[PDB]
Amino acid sequence: ETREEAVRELQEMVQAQAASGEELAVAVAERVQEKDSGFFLRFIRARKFNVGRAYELLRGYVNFRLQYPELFDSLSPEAVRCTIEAGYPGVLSSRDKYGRVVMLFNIENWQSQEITFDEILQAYCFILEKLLENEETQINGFCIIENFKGFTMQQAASLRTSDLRKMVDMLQDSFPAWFKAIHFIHQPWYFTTTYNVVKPFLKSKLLERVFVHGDDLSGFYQEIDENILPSDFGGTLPKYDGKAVAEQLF
Ligand SMILES: CC1=C(/C=C/C(C)=C\C=C/C(C)=C/C=O)C(C)(C)CCC1
Repeated sequence: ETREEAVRELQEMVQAQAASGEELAVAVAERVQEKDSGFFLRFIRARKFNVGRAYELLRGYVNFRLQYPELFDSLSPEAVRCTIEAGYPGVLSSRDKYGRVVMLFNIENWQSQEITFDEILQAYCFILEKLLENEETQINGFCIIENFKGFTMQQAASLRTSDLRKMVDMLQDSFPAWFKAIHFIHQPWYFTTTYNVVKPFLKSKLLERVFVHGDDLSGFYQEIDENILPSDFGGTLPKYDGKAVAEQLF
């Protein structure tokens, strides 16, 4: 069958490229040796069975793990569960009109000293790994809704550029085939500085996927159905509770 052959070919390419000794190629081979066929199919299907292109995606996925080992080295599924239970980030039970998974983040009362930026990116990665087991999601991908209504100057001033860059690379290196859009709502005037800091690190393809809505959600609701969003993201569903998602994943 085509799938098993495609997976085999990808594996062969991984080995062939590693044989050159090129640093990244060698790391890919080492980092995927425990993976099942399902893992390789995510990349293959995301690139319409084009093996070389699937391999290019795989390189970025591994590169992210090489550059940010602190996110992966001592990952504890139990600790990640607690982060998710606390609502960071969230996940909608329904897909949007594009058939995408919708992820959520509400910065209001986020306290970086209780739940770190890194801990939240670990939760993103943990969730995405699970979600990407699903074959429709492997094609449709996901989006992110950021409610910045409660973004304080204190939070703004404390955001580390290195952390913002880590998030950029998560979307641009680890998950570019699947990250489709990010929608910022209710952001304050000083969001402009924060955006300006990240801008130089964004490829043009990624910039095209960033939307900033302020207080006018008319266009936002054309994209994400109001009737599938929690009340704290402008929707008609109950206030987002991380416990439900947590129980579904674990
Ligand atoms: C503008 C913009 C970004 C900004 C993200 C910021 C501003 C905050 C992220 C969330 C935080 C604060 C999470 C805390 O745990 C990205 C997504 C990096 C890249 C695309 C453009």
